[PDB]
Amino acid sequence: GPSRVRQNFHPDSEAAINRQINLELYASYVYLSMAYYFSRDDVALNNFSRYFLHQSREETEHAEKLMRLQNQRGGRIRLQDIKKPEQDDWESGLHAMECALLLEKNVNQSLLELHALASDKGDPHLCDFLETYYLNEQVKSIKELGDHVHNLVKMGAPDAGLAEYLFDTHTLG
Amino acid sequence: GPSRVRQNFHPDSEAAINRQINLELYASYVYLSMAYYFSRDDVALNNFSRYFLHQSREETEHAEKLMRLQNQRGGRIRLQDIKKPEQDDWESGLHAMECALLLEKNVNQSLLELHALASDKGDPHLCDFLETYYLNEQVKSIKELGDHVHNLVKMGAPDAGLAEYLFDTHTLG
Amino acid sequence: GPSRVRQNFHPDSEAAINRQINLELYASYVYLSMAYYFSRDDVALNNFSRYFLHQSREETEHAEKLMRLQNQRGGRIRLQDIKKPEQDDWESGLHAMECALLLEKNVNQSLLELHALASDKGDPHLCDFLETYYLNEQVKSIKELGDHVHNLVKMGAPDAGLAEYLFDTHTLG
Amino acid sequence: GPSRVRQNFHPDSEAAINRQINLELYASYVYLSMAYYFSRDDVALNNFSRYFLHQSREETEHAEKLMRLQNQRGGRIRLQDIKKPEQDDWESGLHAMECALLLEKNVNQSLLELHALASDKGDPHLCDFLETYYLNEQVKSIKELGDHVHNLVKMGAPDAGLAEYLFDTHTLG
Amino acid sequence: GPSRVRQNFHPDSEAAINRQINLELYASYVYLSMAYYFSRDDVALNNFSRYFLHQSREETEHAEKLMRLQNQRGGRIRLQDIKKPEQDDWESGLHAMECALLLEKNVNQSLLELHALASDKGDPHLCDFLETYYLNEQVKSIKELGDHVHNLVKMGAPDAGLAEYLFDTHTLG
Amino acid sequence: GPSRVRQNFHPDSEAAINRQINLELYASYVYLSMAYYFSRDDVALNNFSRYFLHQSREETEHAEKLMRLQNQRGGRIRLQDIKKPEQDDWESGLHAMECALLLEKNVNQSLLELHALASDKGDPHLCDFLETYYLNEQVKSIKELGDHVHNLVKMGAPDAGLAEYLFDTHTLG
Ligand SMILES: [Cl-]
Ligand SMILES: [Cl-]
Ligand SMILES: [Cl-]
Ligand SMILES: [Cl-]
Ligand SMILES: [Cl-]
Ligand SMILES: [Cl-]
Ligand SMILES: [Cl-]
Ligand SMILES: [Cl-]
Ligand SMILES: [Cl-]
Ligand SMILES: [Cl-]
Ligand SMILES: [Cl-]
Ligand SMILES: [Cl-]
Ligand SMILES: [Cl-]
Ligand SMILES: [Cl-]
Ligand SMILES: [Cl-]
Ligand SMILES: [Cl-]
Ligand SMILES: [Cl-]
Ligand SMILES: [Cl-]
Ligand SMILES: [Cl-]
Ligand SMILES: [Cl-]
Ligand SMILES: [Cl-]
Ligand SMILES: [Cl-]
Ligand SMILES: [Cl-]
Ligand SMILES: [Cl-]
Ligand SMILES: [Cl-]
Ligand SMILES: [Cl-]
Ligand SMILES: [Cl-]
Ligand SMILES: [Cl-]
Ligand SMILES: [Cl-]
Ligand SMILES: [Cl-]
Ligand SMILES: [Cl-]
Ligand SMILES: [Fe+2]
Ligand SMILES: [Fe+2]
Ligand SMILES: [Fe+2]
Ligand SMILES: [Fe+2]
Ligand SMILES: [Fe+2]
Ligand SMILES: [Fe+2]
Ligand SMILES: [Fe+2]
Ligand SMILES: [Fe+2]
Ligand SMILES: [Fe+2]
Ligand SMILES: [Fe+2]
Ligand SMILES: [Fe+2]
Ligand SMILES: [Fe+2]
Ligand SMILES: [Fe+2]
Ligand SMILES: [Fe+2]
Ligand SMILES: [Fe+2]
Ligand SMILES: [Fe+2]
Ligand SMILES: [Fe+2]
Ligand SMILES: [Fe+2]
Ligand SMILES: [Fe+2]
Ligand SMILES: [Fe+2]
Ligand SMILES: [Fe+2]
Ligand SMILES: [Fe+2]
Ligand SMILES: [Fe+2]
Ligand SMILES: [Fe+2]
Ligand SMILES: [Fe+2]
Ligand SMILES: [Fe+2]
Ligand SMILES: [Fe+2]
Ligand SMILES: [Fe+2]
Ligand SMILES: [Fe+2]
Ligand SMILES: [Fe+2]
Ligand SMILES: [Fe+2]
Ligand SMILES: [Fe+2]
Ligand SMILES: [Fe+2]
Ligand SMILES: [Fe+2]
Ligand SMILES: [Fe+2]
Ligand SMILES: [Fe+2]
Ligand SMILES: [Fe+2]
Ligand SMILES: [Fe+2]
Ligand SMILES: [Fe+2]
Ligand SMILES: [Fe+2]
Ligand SMILES: [Fe+2]
Ligand SMILES: [Fe+2]
Ligand SMILES: [Fe+2]
Ligand SMILES: [Fe+2]
Ligand SMILES: [Mg+2]
Ligand SMILES: [Mg+2]
Ligand SMILES: [Mg+2]
Ligand SMILES: [Mg+2]
Ligand SMILES: [Mg+2]
Ligand SMILES: [Mg+2]
Repeated sequence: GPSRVRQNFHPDSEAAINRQINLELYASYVYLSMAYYFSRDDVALNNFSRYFLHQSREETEHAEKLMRLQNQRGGRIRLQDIKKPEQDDWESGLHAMECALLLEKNVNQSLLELHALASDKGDPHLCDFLETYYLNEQVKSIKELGDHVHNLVKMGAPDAGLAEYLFDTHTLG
Repeated sequence: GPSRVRQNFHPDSEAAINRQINLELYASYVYLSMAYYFSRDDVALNNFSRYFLHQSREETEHAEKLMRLQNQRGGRIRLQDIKKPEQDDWESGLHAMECALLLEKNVNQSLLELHALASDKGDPHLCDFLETYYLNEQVKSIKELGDHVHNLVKMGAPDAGLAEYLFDTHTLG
Repeated sequence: GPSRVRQNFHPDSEAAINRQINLELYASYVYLSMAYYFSRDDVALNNFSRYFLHQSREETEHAEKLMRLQNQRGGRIRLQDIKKPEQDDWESGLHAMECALLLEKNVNQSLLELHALASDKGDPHLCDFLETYYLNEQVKSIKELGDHVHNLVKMGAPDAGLAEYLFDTHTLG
Repeated sequence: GPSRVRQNFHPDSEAAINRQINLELYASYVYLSMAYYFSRDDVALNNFSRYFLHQSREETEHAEKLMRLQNQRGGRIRLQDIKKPEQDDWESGLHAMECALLLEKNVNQSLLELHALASDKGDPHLCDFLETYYLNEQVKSIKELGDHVHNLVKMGAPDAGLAEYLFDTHTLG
Repeated sequence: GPSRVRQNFHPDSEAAINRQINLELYASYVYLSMAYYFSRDDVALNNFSRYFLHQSREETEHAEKLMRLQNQRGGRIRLQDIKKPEQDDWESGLHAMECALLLEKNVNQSLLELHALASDKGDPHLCDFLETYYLNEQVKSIKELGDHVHNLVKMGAPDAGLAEYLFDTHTLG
Repeated sequence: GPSRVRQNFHPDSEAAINRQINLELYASYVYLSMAYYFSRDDVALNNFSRYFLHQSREETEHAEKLMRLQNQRGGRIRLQDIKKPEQDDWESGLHAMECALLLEKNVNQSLLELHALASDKGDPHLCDFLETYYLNEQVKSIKELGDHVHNLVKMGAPDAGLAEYLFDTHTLG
């Protein structure tokens, strides 16, 4: 108290990073839920399942990088409960993709708020960290999900019998 | 309703598997907390950190295998909040190992209760699943942690200045 | 309207990116003009030609990266006419290098203005994009052209009979 | 004045080659526009995008070969503005293919007019150049685009939800 | 006067970069002093020596990158005397590590001040340069030294006879 | 006091070695200054820059070997400030080479004085060390610089426009 490493690291930034860690862990859990929805016997879209599982693992990596940042800067990780996702039944491939797009935009907004706080506190290391490892990746993820939503809508998902199947086998395959 | 795949799968077993999924996810989170405790600048035992991180990832795999089992048998995954661990500050290498041993025994007791329920419901597939993938692994984990606790105690942890350092560098290295 | 991907992306930034796309395409065209000046039978400096052709292709890549950014962020590309360069006859190796240096400084000033707008609009993704892919590259290009102008001046270009020839064969070779 | 290389090269041919250079650069720009239309989040047909990008680059190569011809024969390149394409929004995969077919026929007509001028001026080198590098390539391009238009029409583009998607993934993939 | 390359480069930034060059050269010299302290016959901790020598060489690289930046931006390097370190006798492995941690924090503070000046002068190229090559590296160095100080303190350095020896042979080996 | 290793090592020799360490570090700094003079945008002789940078690194190695000798013999390194070089602007390739030749002769004279002291104190180990690692290397360096000065003078440096450029590209390339 303080850490022998701590420098130019505001307590508000430390707290905001703890909040972001929880949100990335929550996102990981939402994608985990989606992954195992798509491997139900009455859904059986294995490539949607693999897509969401990969996204889940990426979110865990994002959480871990923030935990490492907390330690690097001499802050103290404070974990909270990881809330369950809003649904177990994700209804359709299109619905899951739409929910994932909304989740990614919400996480993006949180990251932009974190960056604005880091700017306000004159913490260029934290600003650079978010820019280098988070902001670019979030924009790419949002774009990819937007693309997938568009194709599924155009193809006639969820009601058109062939749309999610063909998307599963071509795009996600 | 029911699943076209469901057979000899009691609703109580389905619910018990959902409870076990939550407990494995909780264990994953406890070990994640421990991993990042050991990479604090004022702890700095990197091999303890890597040990706990590996345990965290194993618990996620255990959770996922149960989720796959739920789908295979035609049950429906129902996720709940993942409670935060009991501590962020795990005090010492020995304390963390002792807490991990207790956690593993508690998870073991839950698995034995699950096996007893599966037996009572005449579900040999579920009994076999727990025996093949869980019970053996739990006994090995408990034994390993017992071994680590013993050596740390004998070496004079946590107060002896060299004990956790030497254990970090030899056994966990 | 708006794009399902669009977030924190101001219309002024979208318009400024369209202006920058046109300027990079214009730069590509200036360097293309220079490349084919140096392969005239009455100029015949093949390494100057290859140097400018490479610069032309780089500018097209810079334009394309901005077009991709526009799509990633949910803006809409709006192309305009690519104005012809100021000259077809670039007079000499030194003159071409001096014109290229001026062009690069002018494009740099535009990029700095874009960055200032992105800052004003609180768009750290766009700020990071320009910093990562544009600002560094522009400074290196300006420095390289400054170096080439200096050596050509010192060597006695354009009037000294051996200067552009020797520069063509050593530095650009 | 004249070039020490110039021989049997009529001023009208020199001017016509400059006009053709501009038209090939214009075609390159139309295909560039189309490429980035197909990577919009609300179009998201990546293989259409890659197809048009490849066509764009080919047109630049066609422009460059004419610029090299101008220099080889001792003419002087005179560049003009590259007009923006007729649209930024290309409406659909089928519409883009139909516009590309029309563009290729228009460029073909220009090349045939160039060949007729070269014939009239008794310039067999220029006639041979167009025959060897242009006329054959144009016929193949027109045929390919005709084939793609036919399949898209037959499949029910643009309104049939699966047609452009399936064409993107099979033919252009 | 000014450099033909200079653009958006304030004289205060140029002077601040010259000051930072001197500080990095000074840090290189402090670590050089420490390296050869640890190879004294009455200290003889070869891995501490190699650790500090490596840090010395890194600081020279940091100085050189700033010198290159000065030239890239058209500023003029102005070198000053490199002051001798505060000690020749660094007392112990722990003391050296503590002095190195303080040095790194002091250099970090200078870099943050440089970044704040670059921000104030609207120099995003210089801001990006410090973020990309300096700020991240400084945080990692401070964290590593904090970790080493902690382990040496816990192990009972400097008075405990085995602590620096065991640290030399395990962590730095 | 004395070192358990010290034998036949006079205090005057120990002090003279400390003086020589400072002079080699000073030479390293002069060559560093020269290296970055040659990469200025208004000098831009990259091979002169690389030549001087290599010489700088060699001088650091010479300093380090003396520091190791001090430790080997049980003397104590005492560092002093490294004075800045006499110039930041080195005027021309020829001027830099002439200044480097003078520096090398001055360092040589210091080494000969050190050898004479070692002889006077009956220290054949120190005499052998200077002969084996220093005297030969100094003579070769002086000869190389003499050769470079001669060619630059003969070629008409610094005023002849092609001389330093051609020397940069042939001899130093
Ligand atoms: Cl702080
Ligand atoms: Cl909570
Ligand atoms: Cl800041
Ligand atoms: Cl898609
Ligand atoms: Cl849509
Ligand atoms: Cl059943
Ligand atoms: Cl709960
Ligand atoms: Cl049974
Ligand atoms: Cl053990
Ligand atoms: Cl015990
Ligand atoms: Cl040991
Ligand atoms: Cl927006
Ligand atoms: Cl216009
Ligand atoms: Cl911002
Ligand atoms: Cl140059
Ligand atoms: Cl000049
Ligand atoms: Cl003619
Ligand atoms: Cl026009
Ligand atoms: Cl003919
Ligand atoms: Cl086809
Ligand atoms: Cl048809
Ligand atoms: Cl300026
Ligand atoms: Cl001073
Ligand atoms: Cl700025
Ligand atoms: Cl450590
Ligand atoms: Cl401590
Ligand atoms: Cl003695
Ligand atoms: Cl002094
Ligand atoms: Cl002797
Ligand atoms: Cl020579
Ligand atoms: Cl001479
Ligand atoms: Fe992803
Ligand atoms: Fe990843
Ligand atoms: Fe990945
Ligand atoms: Fe994330
Ligand atoms: Fe709840
Ligand atoms: Fe995400
Ligand atoms: Fe930045
Ligand atoms: Fe394990
Ligand atoms: Fe495993
Ligand atoms: Fe394992
Ligand atoms: Fe487990
Ligand atoms: Fe709670
Ligand atoms: Fe476990
Ligand atoms: Fe059994
Ligand atoms: Fe059994
Ligand atoms: Fe370039
Ligand atoms: Fe490139
Ligand atoms: Fe390149
Ligand atoms: Fe550019
Ligand atoms: Fe005009
Ligand atoms: Fe450029
Ligand atoms: Fe920034
Ligand atoms: Fe030559
Ligand atoms: Fe083609
Ligand atoms: Fe081609
Ligand atoms: Fe091709
Ligand atoms: Fe063409
Ligand atoms: Fe127009
Ligand atoms: Fe074409
Ligand atoms: Fe380091
Ligand atoms: Fe390095
Ligand atoms: Fe390194
Ligand atoms: Fe440094
Ligand atoms: Fe002093
Ligand atoms: Fe440092
Ligand atoms: Fe950055
Ligand atoms: Fe050991
Ligand atoms: Fe040398
Ligand atoms: Fe050497
Ligand atoms: Fe060497
Ligand atoms: Fe030397
Ligand atoms: Fe002085
Ligand atoms: Fe020397
Ligand atoms: Fe000898
Ligand atoms: Mg939250
Ligand atoms: Mg429970
Ligand atoms: Mg413009
Ligand atoms: Mg036309
Ligand atoms: Mg200072
Ligand atoms: Mg001296």
